[PDB]
This record gives sequence, structure tokens and C-alpha cells, in this order.
Amino acid sequence: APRSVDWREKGYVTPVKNQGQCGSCWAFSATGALEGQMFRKTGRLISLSEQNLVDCSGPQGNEGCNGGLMDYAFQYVQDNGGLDSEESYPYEATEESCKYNPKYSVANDTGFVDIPKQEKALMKAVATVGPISVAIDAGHESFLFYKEGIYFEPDCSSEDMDHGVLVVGYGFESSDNNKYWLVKNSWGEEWGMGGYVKMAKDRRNHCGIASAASYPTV
Ligand SMILES: *[C@H](N)c1nc(N2CCOCC2)nc(N(Cc2ccc(Cl)cc2)C2CCCCC2)n1
Repeated sequence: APRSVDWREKGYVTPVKNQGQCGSCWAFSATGALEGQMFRKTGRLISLSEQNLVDCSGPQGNEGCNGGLMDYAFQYVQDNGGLDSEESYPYEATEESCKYNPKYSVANDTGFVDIPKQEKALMKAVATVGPISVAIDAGHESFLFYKEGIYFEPDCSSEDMDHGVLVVGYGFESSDNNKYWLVKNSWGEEWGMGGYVKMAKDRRNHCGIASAASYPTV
């Protein structure tokens, strides 16, 4: 359980992406985790198709630009036996008809692991496994206009999450509660710290970050 962790440094994270005006954070989150877990199994980092997820994973109970869960996406790739590359199946930001092509598949998974609902367990996973899909409470002006430092919103909810993101590490600064999660959001590089956000860690599961954490098995 190193005191600090950043999976970017290890070649597990792709660049920050833009979801645009569409309810598909859950897709970006899930390709984030799959990107890293594939990169652990194979050492090739390949960007994956959110459009594929948005378009094709209705049967798993996702709902395109109207929402879905990372767990349904991980299911979809198991159910479907593959997921296409970003290059082969580019992000359109609407919801179209399934064009999944099995010949351009680059990732597959054998299920997913739901993390216990605690920050200690999250931290283990982030340190042992790689980047983790999580859901957070992002329904606040403060998040929307975030810019730097350690995000703390007194109004944030431990259990009512409305946005999926990726945890790519954690660290601490240099008075009292100094610790944070390194979180990769999908709103383009403009937003906050290069598209990233240093969420408050170990302050009572702030924004519910530890509350629906998972990753795929590959
Ligand atoms: C992520 N972009 C997102 N968007 C939305 N909505 C935006 C469009 O208007 C409806 C809601 N909702 C979620 N969301 C809640 C949810 C909706 C539908 C389903 Cl099948 C599952 C969840 C997610 C909750 C789980 C963590 C990610 C956010 N997300």
C-alpha cells in the first residue's frame, strides 16, 4: 500500500477524452479501466471504443447518452466477446445503431470485481490492480468549475452518485487532511488539472467515491 500512487507514470492511462453533450461518462469510465487492465495483461496501451459501448450495450441495461453503469459495460464485453478500438469505432456523441465489428476487437473480459464499499479497500485495489471505475457525486457548481487543489464539497453525498470517473492513483500534499484520489474525468483537457481532479481521500468517503468501485477481470 504505497503512500503515493500514479498509474499514468506506469503507462496504464490514455489521454483525457471529451464526452461532449451526452450521458456517457459511464462508457469513458469503463474503457478507462479496461484500457489499464488490458495494458497490464499485454503491455500495449490501446484506446477503446466508448461509441461501441453507447451503441451496443442496451441488452446489458445501459441507456446510451442517457446513462449506464460501468458494471453493465464490463458485462457487455463478456457477453459480446470483445470491444472495438477507438480508431476503428470513433466517438460520435450521439447514439447510433450497433456497428460492432468482431475483427477490430482489441479487448475482452472475463467478468468484473465489485470492490467492498470502503476507502481502505479502494486503496488496496488502486495499488494492487490499476485504475478503478468509480461513481462520484458531481452535481455541484464547485465540481463543474473545478480548477486545482483538493476538491471538498460539504454538500456532497456518500451514496447518491451521478457521474462515473476513473481513479488512477492517490497521494497527499504538504495541513491536517492532506490526502487525495487522483481522478480522471472525461470533460476534455480544459477542465481542472489537465482533465484530472484531486478528490478528498479518507474524509468519510467523500462524494461516495468508494461506493460503487469496480474493475474488469481480463
Ligand atoms: C454520466 N454522464 C451519467 N449521466 C446520467 N444522466 C445524464 C442524462 O440524463 C439522465 C441522467 N446519469 C448517470 N448515472 C445514473 C444512471 C443512469 C442510468 C443508468 Cl442505467 C445507470 C445510472 C450514472 C450512475 C452510476 C455512476 C455513473 C453515473 N450518469
